[PDB]
Amino acid sequence: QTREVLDPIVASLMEAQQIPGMAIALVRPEGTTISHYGAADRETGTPVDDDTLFEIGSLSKTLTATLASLAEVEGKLDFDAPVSRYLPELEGSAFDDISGLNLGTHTGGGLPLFVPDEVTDRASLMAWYREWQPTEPIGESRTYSNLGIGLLGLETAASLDGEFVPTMRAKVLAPLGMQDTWYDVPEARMADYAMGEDKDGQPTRVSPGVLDDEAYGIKTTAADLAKLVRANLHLADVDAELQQAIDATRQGHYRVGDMTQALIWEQYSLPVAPETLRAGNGYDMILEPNAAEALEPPQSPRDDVWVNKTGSTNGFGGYIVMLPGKHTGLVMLANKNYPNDARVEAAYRILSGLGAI
Repeated sequence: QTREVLDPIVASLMEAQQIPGMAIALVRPEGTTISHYGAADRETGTPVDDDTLFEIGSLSKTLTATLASLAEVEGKLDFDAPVSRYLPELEGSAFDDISGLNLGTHTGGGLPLFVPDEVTDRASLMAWYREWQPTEPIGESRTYSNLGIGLLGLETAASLDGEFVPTMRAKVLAPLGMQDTWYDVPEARMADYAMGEDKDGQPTRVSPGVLDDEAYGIKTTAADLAKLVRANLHLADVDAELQQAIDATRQGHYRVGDMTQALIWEQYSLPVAPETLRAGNGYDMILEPNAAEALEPPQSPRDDVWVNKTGSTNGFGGYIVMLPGKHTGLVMLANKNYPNDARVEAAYRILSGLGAI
């Protein structure tokens, strides 16, 4: 059926990229198909199954974005407001002039990609935010940042008078039915925690770091992710306020060349050539600052677009594509950090093989 298009491509991908295991989820209007390939851990050879848990890296940011969007829908968070309104420990800093919307679109004034070594806890972090000097015109330039979305995670928790992880579980994960989604994987499920493989073939797992939960910390199953995707595609039964929150994550906020930056989500209009997608998910977009044009009346969720997000850790590589107009989406989790190029090619072949493009 569906699985005839998918199995040869995945096989080819895993062989070409030396991927121990993958878990894939295809979301269609007539149902969601889950598929498991290879081993959860190369050394032991344990198969990937329904319960297998994957690091999703920066894919976590879609969750963070969603919870931010819900606090907005509940009228507890204004995206246009200075971030210091909700984190008064940052009054007087650059964040009097930087908004939650900026942070959610990586247009917060040049905020760097990584958390500095100097920063080792909340106090030292807030301190650093207070000290930091913007290096790019706020709301005009895009630099992919963990400090940025990490801070939006903090701002959101503050505006909801709760702690991040429990709030996330209560307001987003539980209602979406995401019962296998963990920030800290419990001892009981450690057997189901896949082992990573880095690009030198060594086994890796993610270490704790500051802002990990907010920026890259989730471990989960392809099915659970498929619930988030199902909701974006209007294929799930979900609270009205939550469904508004999710939809707003897909609002166009900035034009960045061929890419439109939604709230975390990144999208390309259709039809789209793989090269556009390789470039948009490549070096010039991820690791350089890019001019960004504010879409002033925001722009509603589009039905003629390729929406995606990549995510990685040293040992895992995830990718999510959504076609809102075709009510189709794809989740590809792997326990190997393989190139974004390969992710884009695989996702593309798969989706045209099913005539969603």
